[PDB]
Amino acid sequence: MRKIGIIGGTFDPPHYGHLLIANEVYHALNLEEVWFLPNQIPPHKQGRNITSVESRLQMLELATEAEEHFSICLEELSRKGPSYTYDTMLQLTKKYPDVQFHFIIGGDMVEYLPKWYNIEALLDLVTFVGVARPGYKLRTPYPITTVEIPEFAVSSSLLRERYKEKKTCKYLLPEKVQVYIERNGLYES
Amino acid sequence: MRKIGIIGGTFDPPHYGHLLIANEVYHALNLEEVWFLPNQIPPHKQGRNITSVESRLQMLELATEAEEHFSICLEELSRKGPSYTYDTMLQLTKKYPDVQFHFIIGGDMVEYLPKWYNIEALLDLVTFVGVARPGYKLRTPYPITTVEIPEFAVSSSLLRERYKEKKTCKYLLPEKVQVYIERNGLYES
Ligand SMILES: Nc1c(C(=O)Nc2cccc(F)c2)sc2nc(-c3cccs3)ccc12
Ligand SMILES: [Ca+2]
Ligand SMILES: [Ca+2]
Ligand SMILES: [Ca+2]
Repeated sequence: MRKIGIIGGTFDPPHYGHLLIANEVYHALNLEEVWFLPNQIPPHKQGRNITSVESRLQMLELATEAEEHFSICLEELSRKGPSYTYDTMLQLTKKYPDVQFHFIIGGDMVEYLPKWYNIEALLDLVTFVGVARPGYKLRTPYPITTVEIPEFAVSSSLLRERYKEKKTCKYLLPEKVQVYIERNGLYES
Repeated sequence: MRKIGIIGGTFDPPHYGHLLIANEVYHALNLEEVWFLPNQIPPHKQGRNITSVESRLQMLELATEAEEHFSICLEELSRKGPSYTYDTMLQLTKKYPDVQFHFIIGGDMVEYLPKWYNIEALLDLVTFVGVARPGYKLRTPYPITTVEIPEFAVSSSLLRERYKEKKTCKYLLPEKVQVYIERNGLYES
C-alpha cells in the first residue's frame, strides 16, 4: 500500500526539470517517495561518446542528495543492457510486494502507450502518471492519472550544448552536479 | 531507393505542428513524400470515448489534401489492434522494396529508443529522423539523422481542451479540420 513514484531516463545530465517533475508528482499524489531509475545505454554503434554509468550515477547522487523524498533505484543498471519497462517493473513488484508504483511519463508519450512492450501486463504492475502543462488535456483508453506541471524549458540536450560551448548552467541544475560536470570534462565534444 | 518519410501518431486531432514537422523533414532531407501513419487505439477500458478510426482518417485527409507530397499510409489503421513499429515497418518494407523509410520521431523520444520492441531489427528497416530544436543535438548510441525544427508548442492536448471548453482552434490547424471537428461534435469529452 506504500505509494512510490518512479521517474526513468538516462539523466544525461539530471536537471531541475527532472526534479521539478518528481517533486510535483510527489506532492500532487501524496507519494511516500520518488525513485529515480537510471536506464542502461547500449554501446555506441560507431564508438562515439556515451556518458559512463559511473558519471550518470554520481550526477544523480549529487542531484538528489539534498532531497529527503528522492531516492535512486539501481534495478535497470543491475543486469543486461537495456530493459523493457515491463521487465523492470516485474522485478520491482516482486521485490517490493507492498508498493504501489506510480510510473511517471511525459504527456507527449501518452498517445504511444499502446506500443509499449507488453503494455496490458504492465498496466497490472503500475499506475501511469501522465504529466501535462496547464491548458493541456491528455487522452488515452488506459486508466492513467494526470498531473499538471509548471513550465521550465530546461532539457538535457540544452545543457549538454552549453557545456560544449564552455557556458555555465547556473540556475538550471544543482550546483554540485555542475561542479562534477566541469571537473570531469563532461559534454565538451 | 525512393526516400519516403514516415510520421506516425494518433493524430487526434491532426494540426499545424504535425504538418510543420512533416514539411521541415520533407525539405531538409529532400524526401519524395511523407506518409502520415495513423495508429490504432485500443477500446477505452472504462467504456468512455475514443475518437473513431473514421473520424481520425477523415481529419487526416482534410489536413493533408492540399499537399501532393503528403499521403496517408493505412498499414496500422486498417488493423484491429495497435502495432509495434517493427511489425509495421517490416510489412511496409515487404510491400515497397524500393523505398528507404525515414521514420520521424520527437527529440524527447530519442533517449528511449533502446526500449522499443525489437529496436535492433527495426534499425535495419528504417533510418530514424530525430527532431531537434535548432542548435541542439540528440544523444544516442544509434545512428540517427537530425533535422532542426523550431518548437512550435501547438499540441493535440491543447486543442482538445479548447474544444471541450467550446472554443475555436482557428490558426492552429487547417480550417477544414476545425469545421469537421465542430460539425461532428468531436472532443467535447
Ligand atoms: N516504446 C516507447 C515509446 C514509443 O514507442 N514511442 C514512439 C514515438 C514515435 C512513434 C512511435 F511509433 C512510437 S516512448 C517510450 N517511453 C518510455 C519511457 C521509459 C521511461 C519513461 S518514458 C519507454 C518506452 C517507450
Ligand atoms: Ca567543462
Ligand atoms: Ca463542438
Ligand atoms: Ca455535448
